[PDB]
Amino acid sequence: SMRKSREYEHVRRDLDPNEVWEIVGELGDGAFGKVYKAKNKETGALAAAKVIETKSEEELEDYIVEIEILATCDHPYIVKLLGAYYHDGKLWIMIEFCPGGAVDAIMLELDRGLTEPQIQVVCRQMLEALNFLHSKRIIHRDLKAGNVLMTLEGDIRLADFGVSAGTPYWMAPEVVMYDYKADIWSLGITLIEMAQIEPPHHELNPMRVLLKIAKSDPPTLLTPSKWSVEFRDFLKIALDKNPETRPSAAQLLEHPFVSSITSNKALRELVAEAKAEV
Ligand SMILES: CN1CCN(C(=O)c2cccc(NC(=O)Nc3ccc(N(C)c4ccnc(Nc5ccc(CS(C)(=O)=O)cc5)n4)cc3)c2)CC1
Ligand SMILES: [Cl-]
Ligand SMILES: [Cl-]
Ligand SMILES: [Cl-]
Ligand SMILES: [Cl-]
Repeated sequence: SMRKSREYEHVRRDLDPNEVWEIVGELGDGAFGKVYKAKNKETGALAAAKVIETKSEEELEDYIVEIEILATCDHPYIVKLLGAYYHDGKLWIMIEFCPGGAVDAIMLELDRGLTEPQIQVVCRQMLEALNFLHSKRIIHRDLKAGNVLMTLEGDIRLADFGVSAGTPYWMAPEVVMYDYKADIWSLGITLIEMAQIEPPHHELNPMRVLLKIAKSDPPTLLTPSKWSVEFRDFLKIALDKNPETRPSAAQLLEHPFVSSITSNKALRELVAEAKAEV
């Protein structure tokens, strides 16, 4: 019969990752597996290792397609794939360690939302990340505060996949009832999440969230007077229920809320603060 290649440039087989990487801690433990912190035995370089016991060869294949997609995302605000291993029934995904951790974990630690200037840098950097992915025909499909990882320098790295610190709060109304516009809606939801710690409809019975997205007007900030006219306008247009009229990432990058954002300082200070509290 016609057959598929199992040779991929970014997946190495029959090599024990544990000969190359030392596990020095745990960063997360999701439904798909643990994420470890790892240190390279030869160089001391740091990585996140996401480790999955893949059941089916179909599953393995789906994941590897995603790894190979990530391998082509060379952008300064997207996590950097080192590479992957498949060993002993375990798929290891190695990413360049972002030591600041995830924005929502930072919010929960400090028990507060981001200032608007912090939200401005994250929004700006996310849109650049998105504009890049969409132009390579990549839909992210997984945007939320839990996917925004932080470096010490104060830049984001957008994670292809992440876990909140799974009710689908960020789902686009078109998907509720595959196109780049759905990522824009989820960005909008993510910004409210960063403004208010929790995304809209956090209080509801999770069984009602999708219903509520479908029937409701788009969500708005809870205390509008706390936020600039720019920010409220950005949300208004990003959170358009009609994907046709919803603006692209390219169009959003020219919105006054982010068009002038050139410095990461606001965010750099947030990571510094969260570093002292731990
Ligand atoms: C829909 N399905 C579900 C099943 N599915 C997959 O499973 C899947 C399939 C193929 C590819 C991938 N890609 C990845 O797995 N990428 C990846 C992305 C990010 C990281 N992490 C977590 C990284 C990366 C870098 N740095 C950190 N720093 C860090 C430091 C400290 C703290 C702690 S704190 C301070 O408390 O927040 C946390 C983090 N974490 C690891 C791996 C996933 C595919 C789609
Ligand atoms: Cl590697
Ligand atoms: Cl409802
Ligand atoms: Cl405006
Ligand atoms: Cl688009």
